[PDB]
Order: sequence, then structure tokens, then C-alpha cells
Amino acid sequence: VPRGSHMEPLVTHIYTADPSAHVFDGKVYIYPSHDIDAGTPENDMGDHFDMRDYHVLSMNSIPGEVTDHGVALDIKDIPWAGRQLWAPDAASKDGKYYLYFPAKDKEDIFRIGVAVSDSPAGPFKPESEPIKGSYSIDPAVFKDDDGKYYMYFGGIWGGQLQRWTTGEYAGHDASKTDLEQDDAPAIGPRIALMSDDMLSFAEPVKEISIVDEQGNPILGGDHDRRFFEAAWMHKYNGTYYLSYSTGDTHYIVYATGDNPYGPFTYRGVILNPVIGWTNHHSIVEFNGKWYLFYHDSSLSGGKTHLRCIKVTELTHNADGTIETISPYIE
Ligand SMILES: O[C@@H]1[C@@H](O)[C@H](O[C@@H]2CO[C@@H](O)[C@H](O)[C@H]2O)OC[C@H]1O
Ligand SMILES: OC[C@@H]1O[C@H](O)[C@H](O)[C@H]1O
Ligand code: NA
Ligand code: NA
Repeated sequence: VPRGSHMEPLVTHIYTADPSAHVFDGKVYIYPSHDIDAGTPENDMGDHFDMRDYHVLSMNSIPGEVTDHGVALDIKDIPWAGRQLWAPDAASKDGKYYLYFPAKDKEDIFRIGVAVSDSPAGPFKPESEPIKGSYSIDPAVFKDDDGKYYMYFGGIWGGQLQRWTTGEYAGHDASKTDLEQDDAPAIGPRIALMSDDMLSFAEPVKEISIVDEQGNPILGGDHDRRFFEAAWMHKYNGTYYLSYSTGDTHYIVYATGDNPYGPFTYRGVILNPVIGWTNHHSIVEFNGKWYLFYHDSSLSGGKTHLRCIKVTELTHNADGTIETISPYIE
């Protein structure tokens, strides 16, 4: 049956989260987390998110029938991974499809790996080790108009980004949150140009600067605006849009810049807070309309770790501003 007409859950037979949407082969492919009621301890490091596989979804139209393509990747088959298959993304280059995914290695450190297929629907064969120089969570692999591909990534608190300031993991007894200096600039998300073969980074990882409208860094204490997790990149009218979740303040916000690396100037809110703690989205153009894919905890009756993906239309103004979506108004 067709789905996606009035912000209803796109699928209900499994719990789904963290939707990363792409247009491949004229269809919308969605790469979400597959939530399960693991019953694991709930805490600020996110141990209650104990996902173990990925299912790829696809739609031929919006609204439309949603196809679940089965298990595309299972954690038991990822040689380096110990636990926690968190928000994934995909890319397409030269007839191959690449699934990028965050998982904890056997020392309980989040890294990002890649798995490879000949189909956007998978299934995918994981590389035996994670990407060298990767860390933390939430990859977004963005193909720019010039054919260069960039991985945006990172997440604070349970995503461990705050433990990576030196290029080496600070340890399990290091900060559980951020830099713990609220008057310093907030931690920024990471970016690296991808290698030609899509399996590695082509440069040392860079940190993205996010500033306010005056050009001053967004500060660590500014939880309404500062980066938490769920980076996404899209382009509109030649401008680069870095959007992301603010975490404990529950917003998707956006910031604009003139190149992949920024700096990005904070503009405003994309999506107001949803049912359930997390807020994770993607923004995609399909048949000349822009869509915001997102999730909430509505289907589970409010359980933060049992989510369902949804979609709604997103409106850019010609001046590059985006109209804020409030999830439960119409
Ligand atoms: O890494 C992130 C976790 O730090 C985050 O943990 C949340 C923190 O606030 C608590 O009230 C919530 O219950 C808990 O989920 O969860 C999201 C994860 O990506
Ligand atoms: O869903 C697991 C994690 O929580 C947040 O939604 C984050 O973006 C994702 O990787
Ligand atoms: Na993302
Ligand atoms: Na707004």
C-alpha cells in the first residue's frame, strides 16, 4: 500500500531510524538504522541503541509503496565490529554502491567502515577493517557537482567525538559530553575528501567551523545551536547547507557556506523537536521536489530507542532560507 502522504510512519513491520535518503536509478533509496527492543541499559552513552543490522528501503514515488530489501549487512559479518550499528549512509560511484556505517570496534571505540555492493539495495560486503583515520559516528557521504565525494561525520556524548582532539582516542575515562569549556568554540563536525576508490580518506581529517550571523564561533554552552550529531550536506542554488541535530535541545538546524569545508553560518531551525529524544534527518531532491526524511518514537508509544521514519515536503525560499517544519501541526 502507498505511504508518505500525511507524515505517517513509512514502515511499521520493523522499527526504523536515522533515514539517509538518496536518488539512485530513478528511485528513492533510504539507508536507516534498524531499531530493536534489545532491552539494554539506558544511559547518556546510548547503550540502549543496540542495533545489529541494516535493511535498505526504497520508494518509486512519494507517496508510494515502500520496499524492504531484507538484511543488507549484519554485524556478525563485519570482522572488526563488536557492537552497535548506528546511523548509516550510502554513495554510488562508477557502478558500485558503498554503505558507510558507524560501529564500536572491539575496544569499544566508534569507527566508520564501508561495505560494497553492485546494487543500491545491497546486500553489501564489509571491508575487514574500518576506514583508517575515521572515528565517532554518523557519516554523510556527499557527492559534489564536480564529482568529488566528501564524508561528513561525528557525534558528541555517546558518539565519542569529544575524545578525538589529538587524532588518538582519549580513553574510556575521558569526557562523556564535550570539551567542558562552554566559553570556547563548540566542537565541530568532521570532513574528509574520499579517495578515488571510496574506501579511504584522501586527506587528513578537517574540522568544520560553524559561526553565528556576526561571524563569531558558536560556543560550547550554546546547546540550542551547537553541533551534536547527524551531519548532512546538500546544495541549493550553489550554496552548501550543513544541517545537523543539536541533541539535548532536540532541533535539526542548518548553516550555510560557499564550499564543502565551510565555515558555515548558522541560519535557523529545519525541524522542531519530535516524539522521543533523538532527532535525525536527511534532505533530498526527487522529481524536482525537496523532501525532509526524519524519525520519531510515535509508533512505539514514545520509546526513544524504537523509532519510525517519516517524510514531509521541505520548502527553500529563493533567498536560500528554509521554512521551519514543526512535526505535529497539520
Ligand atoms: O550518542 C548519543 C547519546 O549520547 C544520546 O544519549 C541521550 C542523552 O540524553 C538522555 O536523556 C537520553 O535518554 C539518551 O538517549 O542518545 C543518542 C546518541 O546518538
Ligand atoms: O540512532 C543511533 C544514534 O542516535 C542518533 O539518532 C544518532 O544520530 C544515531 O547514530
Ligand atoms: Na546524516
Ligand atoms: Na525558521
